[PDB]
Amino acid sequence: VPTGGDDPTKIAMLGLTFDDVLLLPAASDVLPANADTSSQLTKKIRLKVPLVSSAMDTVTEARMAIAMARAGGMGVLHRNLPVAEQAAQVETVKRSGGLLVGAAVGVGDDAWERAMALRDAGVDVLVVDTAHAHNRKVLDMVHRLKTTVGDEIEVVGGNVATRAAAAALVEAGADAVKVGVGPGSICTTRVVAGVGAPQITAILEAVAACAPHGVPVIADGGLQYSGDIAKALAAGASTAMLGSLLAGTAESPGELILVNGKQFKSYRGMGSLGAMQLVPEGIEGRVPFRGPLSTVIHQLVGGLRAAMGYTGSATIEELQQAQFVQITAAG
Amino acid sequence: VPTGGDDPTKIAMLGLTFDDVLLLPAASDVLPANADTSSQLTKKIRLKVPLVSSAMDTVTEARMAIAMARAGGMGVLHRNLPVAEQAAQVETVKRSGGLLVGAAVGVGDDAWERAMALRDAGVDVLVVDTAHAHNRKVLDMVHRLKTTVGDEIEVVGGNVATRAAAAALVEAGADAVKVGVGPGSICTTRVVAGVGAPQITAILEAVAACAPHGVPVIADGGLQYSGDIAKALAAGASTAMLGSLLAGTAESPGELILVNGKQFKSYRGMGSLGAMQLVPEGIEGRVPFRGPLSTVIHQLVGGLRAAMGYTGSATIEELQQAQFVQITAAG
Amino acid sequence: VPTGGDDPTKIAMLGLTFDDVLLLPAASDVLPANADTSSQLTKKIRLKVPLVSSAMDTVTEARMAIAMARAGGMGVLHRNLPVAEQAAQVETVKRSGGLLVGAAVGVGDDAWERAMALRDAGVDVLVVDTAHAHNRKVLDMVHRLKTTVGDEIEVVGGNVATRAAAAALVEAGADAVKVGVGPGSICTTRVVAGVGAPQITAILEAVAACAPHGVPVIADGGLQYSGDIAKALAAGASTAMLGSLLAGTAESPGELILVNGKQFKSYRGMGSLGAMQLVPEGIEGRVPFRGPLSTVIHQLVGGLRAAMGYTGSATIEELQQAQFVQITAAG
Amino acid sequence: VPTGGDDPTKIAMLGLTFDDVLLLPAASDVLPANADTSSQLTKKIRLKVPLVSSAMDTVTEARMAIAMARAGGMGVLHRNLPVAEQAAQVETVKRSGGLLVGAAVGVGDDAWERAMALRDAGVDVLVVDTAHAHNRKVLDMVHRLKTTVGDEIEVVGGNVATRAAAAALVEAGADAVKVGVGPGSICTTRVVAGVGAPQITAILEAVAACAPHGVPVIADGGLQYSGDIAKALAAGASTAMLGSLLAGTAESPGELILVNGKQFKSYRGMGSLGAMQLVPEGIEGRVPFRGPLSTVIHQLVGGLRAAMGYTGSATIEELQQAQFVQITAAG
Ligand SMILES: O=C(Cc1ccc(F)cc1)N1CCN(S(=O)(=O)c2cccc3cnccc23)CC1
Ligand SMILES: O=C(Cc1ccc(F)cc1)N1CCN(S(=O)(=O)c2cccc3cnccc23)CC1
Ligand SMILES: O=C(Cc1ccc(F)cc1)N1CCN(S(=O)(=O)c2cccc3cnccc23)CC1
Ligand SMILES: O=C(Cc1ccc(F)cc1)N1CCN(S(=O)(=O)c2cccc3cnccc23)CC1
Ligand SMILES: O=c1[nH]cnc2c1ncn2[C@@H]1O[C@H](COP(=O)(O)O)[C@@H](O)[C@H]1O
Ligand SMILES: O=c1[nH]cnc2c1ncn2[C@@H]1O[C@H](COP(=O)(O)O)[C@@H](O)[C@H]1O
Ligand SMILES: O=c1[nH]cnc2c1ncn2[C@@H]1O[C@H](COP(=O)(O)O)[C@@H](O)[C@H]1O
Ligand SMILES: O=c1[nH]cnc2c1ncn2[C@@H]1O[C@H](COP(=O)(O)O)[C@@H](O)[C@H]1O
Repeated sequence: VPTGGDDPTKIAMLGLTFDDVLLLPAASDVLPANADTSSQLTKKIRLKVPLVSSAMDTVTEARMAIAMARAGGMGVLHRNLPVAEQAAQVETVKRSGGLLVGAAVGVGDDAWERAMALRDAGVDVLVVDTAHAHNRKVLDMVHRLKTTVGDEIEVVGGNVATRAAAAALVEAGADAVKVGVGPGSICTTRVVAGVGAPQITAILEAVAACAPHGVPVIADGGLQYSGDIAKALAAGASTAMLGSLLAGTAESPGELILVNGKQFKSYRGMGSLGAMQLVPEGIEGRVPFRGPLSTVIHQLVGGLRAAMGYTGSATIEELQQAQFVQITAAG
Repeated sequence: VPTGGDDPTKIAMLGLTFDDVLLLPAASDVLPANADTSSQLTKKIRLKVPLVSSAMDTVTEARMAIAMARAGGMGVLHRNLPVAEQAAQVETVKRSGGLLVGAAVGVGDDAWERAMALRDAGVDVLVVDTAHAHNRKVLDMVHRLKTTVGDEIEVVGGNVATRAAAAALVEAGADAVKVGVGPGSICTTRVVAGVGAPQITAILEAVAACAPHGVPVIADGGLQYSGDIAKALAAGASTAMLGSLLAGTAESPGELILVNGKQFKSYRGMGSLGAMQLVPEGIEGRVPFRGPLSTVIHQLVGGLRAAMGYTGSATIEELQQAQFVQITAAG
Repeated sequence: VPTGGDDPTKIAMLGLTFDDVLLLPAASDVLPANADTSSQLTKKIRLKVPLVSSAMDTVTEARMAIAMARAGGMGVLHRNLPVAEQAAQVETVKRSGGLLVGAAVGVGDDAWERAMALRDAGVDVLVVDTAHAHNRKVLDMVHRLKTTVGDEIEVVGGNVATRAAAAALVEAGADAVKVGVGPGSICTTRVVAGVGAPQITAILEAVAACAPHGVPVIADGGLQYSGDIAKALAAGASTAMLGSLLAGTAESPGELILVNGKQFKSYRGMGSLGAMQLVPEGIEGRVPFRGPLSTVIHQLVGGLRAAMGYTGSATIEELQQAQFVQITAAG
Repeated sequence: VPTGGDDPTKIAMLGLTFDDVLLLPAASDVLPANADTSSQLTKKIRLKVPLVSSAMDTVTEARMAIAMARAGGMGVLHRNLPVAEQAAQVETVKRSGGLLVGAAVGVGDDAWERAMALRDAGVDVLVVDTAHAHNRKVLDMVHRLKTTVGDEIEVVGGNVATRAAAAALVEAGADAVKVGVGPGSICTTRVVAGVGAPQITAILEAVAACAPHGVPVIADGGLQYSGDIAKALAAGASTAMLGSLLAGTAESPGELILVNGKQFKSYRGMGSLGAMQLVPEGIEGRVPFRGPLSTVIHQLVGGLRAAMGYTGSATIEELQQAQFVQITAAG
């Protein structure tokens, strides 16, 4: 074995991230303005725009959820607050029309009660929200939710970064599988634990387990540009979950901050000290202020549409079949 | 598959750019001063210097076209202006002697009328000027131009980045194929759409489709140094189209700009907000002022001549057979 | 041979360092708080935490050794001081309870006498401390120590970076093998001699020789983050030896230094001019002040525990079987 | 072909430079102080230290040549001056004892007369000094010199970067082959012409042609650290030629320069505008002042000795058999 030892499986794969690849143009009859951007969030739920906002307390509360749903995507309400308050935010969203909304739950002692209160509040999607879903406790929560409230509510499980973990969530009954262990912009899991999986490879692997069962994959974390959204979908994901790209918007929680004459908003990991209040796996940072959500989404979907034009993809289903070229450091 | 999934074709190639390769020296009887730098722009047109200026409104109007032709290359007049004005610029060039000149046309509703007005004005080369030529509308424009005015005018089609797209333009009747999707210095297609193809690989692939039909390939975009010109031709291109390298010259449109005691000129993508006036695929930037075009071309051709010396290439046709070494990040 | 010449063995391997790999998550029933972090330092000695402090005069004297042992690891006392003083530091550590302690010896003329004085002082571990242990003089010292005092004292040999060198130390009778030629943060061997071996590959190779003989491998040098500790153990090492990561602590020798309003401590290679007082193979630098050792170790072990959680490793022995993904420059 | 096209030979090799590799430690009985650093400069001339100074007018005139020879290496006098003056510098060196000295000649009209005047002056080594020796004019000069004065004078030919070019110089009668097209610190051939060959691969290839004929290879250009000297010799070179590493010394031509409170000396390519006084293939730069040559050489040889210690190489001939590990960008 060229990299050392006598075990070829010790280093199991070469992991690619978004920056490692570009989409290849292909024969096209598709105009960007006419591409169909709709896609499955879950087995049963189709969104008009394949984007969801991260379940983070500097990204998604009721205001962001309402704006995301109106833009044709969805928000996932964070769970770093009391149950009654999270459920009240679900009600606030439903009050603003027939708007789709999701909400995160953990697998702790109070997670079941949280889930039931969200259900009562009329939530459409429950996201079992962990750093590592390949675990009996997480798989049991997914299964029990699906068997109990699964007729009225779609259940998302995550996060995973391997084929076997995605397969386990599929077996548990997940309606969608969320992919991303370590790629987040505010993530320090890669330096603190030395654990992760570059996101293009993680998506390709999870899709290999999920697509043959008709389970959509949500690409979560590491998306820096609108082009990354196109790459993630081309890798086989059905939607993308955004934190950093949406934390700078007016609709996100938190105040404008002014440093050196420029405007910013705070953006922090749910595993940062500030969020948990210990061995943190996230930092507390800042992102440039970007203005209204509607305008950010327009530009993000605009980029996706351009990609669909270049690749001849009339639908997201066709984009999931596009090809990549791998690029070097120079590129 | 080591990079993920079960499909070996998902990541179809490893794409190299100019910085990924160097030309290998070979046995040489060629002195730089005596190398023959002439090359086919199209099937019928041979230039004394294998260089053309980009169809951009911060690079080529009549002044640049005249200077390029006198230097032994050619200018392609941009189309970001009314038809009558573009045609008037063609006439201005023809007024300055028997000078070759090209002009860009789109595939929009007014493109045909633009093309006919350019023809009337005495243009030598029409460039069907798009970001993605692998499209029925573009191929039809190429074909119809070639069948209508193809006896008196050479028709260039572009841009492409794959073998199949180059093949389609050849079948459509292109007299030359222009290569470059995403590599331009002012291009943001790679970050906005996540689409592109590193330029050495794009040239190698397009040449594989074009050379066996005797159709010359124009390498368009991403050339940063005179050495890149030699690499592009060695990859099989017959000419190179330059934007950034010529936007700093006296002959380009626009004014000198002074910032921090240094001189610059504005250089902007035709897909930038400022050019289109939306989801832009180019930026508005600046390049150092470089002085007279004649002098820039001298240095660029000087570098090419040196390369022909090192590789023993007496002609561009011989340079197209030179070999590369791939280098690493360290190199 | 693609990289040149006709000898495939000239470039014998592709060497990976910590930054080249990530740990892959796997099926897990392990909570970080419940993972067992104990591991063999030597054939006979098991530590509660798999960490030892470097034998450097800006890292480990009696104070650091006491604190390391109390934290469940061990200190190795440097040998850049007279024999009587090093032995007095061993006695100082033993005075503070039944605390494990190690001490470095060279292979010079006075090394044997140093070793015997340390033995008299009650040292638990002798570390034959060289830059290159694949040498008859070093192997003889290891063997003679093991045959003379080997019943009461464990003998560590190092450093090595190849399978054959590790094999030689095993044959000589080493109770543990220390791995690292060139990777230290303060090391200039790679630029001065052009010699080294990236540390993940060096560990994989040394482990291939040491594990089948039940000899533990100590990963020494190049660890920058707590995540690197997890990677090193996953590569097959049984413990990690830390210099830079512990030189910033209160317990390390030396004074606080203030530059530009920030606090630092001096950290220098034992091959630096200042340490030797010539062709130095280390620099004299500074590291940020990090506070109490206890707190640094808590965070380092915290990261390791997280990794054990992600990988489903209940023990270090299980972590040594985890898998990697190789990442690119982009990742 | 993964990188494009249908020709596997288009991209003929993967070129490695010094930074791409490290020397692997091996079994050693060699102490650095006792290693034998002598090596063949040419078939007949053995130096005590395997180092020669570049034929550049900011590196080697009589003072540097005298100092190099006294240090056990050799200087090659530049040829950017009238014949009588170069010959007078040869005489000045011979006046300072039985000191070896070389001198550069071109292949121009006056090169033969230059060569004869150097011969009369008592030069030991003539270096046919070009950027590309794979050329009939250069090979003829080498041959004619060798047949005319070859009994009393050793003839070096260069530069080359390929096996075939090295083979041609061997056939022409070269007593040594100098390797390096494009790697020099002050070189812009790689950006101006797009031509070059990373130096480890160039050495491996040239050695494959030269060693079986007993012709020593001189590694010329790109050496930045003393460790690079060890790498070059391990790749199979018999000596290294240094420009930048010696241009900062007291013995080099030119004055001390003070900028921002630090001392520098000018260092310029022989293909720079200033040297030629056009399309330059070198820049005019500055290097830190390093003090006396004797001290620089001590440190450089010190590093080489350390490498010989780590690799168990008692002689340079043994070092030429050492092995490498290839490293990544991270390493
Ligand atoms: O409970 C723990 C500790 C733990 C848990 C299990 C395990 F297997 C190992 C360690 N954490 C730490 C990680 N987070 S997080 O906030 O940083 C996080 C949240 C959403 C997605 C993420 C994806 N990748 C990385 C982190 C992610 C959640 C809480
Ligand atoms: O019409 C569109 C949108 C579009 C069109 C089709 C398609 F398949 C996807 C998206 N554009 C956007 C791209 N440009 S451009 O000005 O930026 C451009 C111009 C010359 C060459 C280029 C090469 N690569 C990249 C851009 C290039 C042209 C207009
Ligand atoms: O005696 C020598 C010279 C020498 C010795 C043998 C040999 F094979 C070649 C050269 N040295 C120089 C290297 N050191 S060190 O202080 O820099 C050092 C100390 C702990 C571990 C290290 C790992 N890698 C690198 C250096 C290391 C020890 C003394
Ligand atoms: O005559 C020419 C032009 C030329 C000559 C032939 C050829 F095949 C192509 C171009 N030159 C330009 C290159 N130099 S140099 O001073 O820059 C130079 C000098 C020593 C070694 C070098 C190694 N690599 C690169 C440059 C080198 C010499 C003069
Ligand atoms: O503290 C943290 N550490 C690691 N990952 C986090 C943390 N907080 C949130 N995440 C994940 O990072 C995603 C957002 O990543 P981003 O869009 O690149 O900023 C979120 O959807 C989570 O999956
Ligand atoms: O706005 C843009 N986005 C992407 N490519 C552009 C744009 N405008 C011009 N181009 C292309 O970039 C080429 C010039 O690239 P450059 O020489 O690297 O600056 C032009 O010839 C076009 O093919
Ligand atoms: O001067 C030196 N040169 C090279 N390696 C050294 C030197 N001094 C100590 N070391 C080694 O570097 C290790 C610490 O590396 P670090 O933890 O990355 O700082 C030590 O345990 C030694 O093995
Ligand atoms: O102007 C130049 N352009 C390219 N190579 C040069 C030039 N001048 C000298 N050289 C070569 O560069 C070598 C020195 O390289 P350095 O030691 O890396 O600075 C010299 O021995 C020459 O072979």
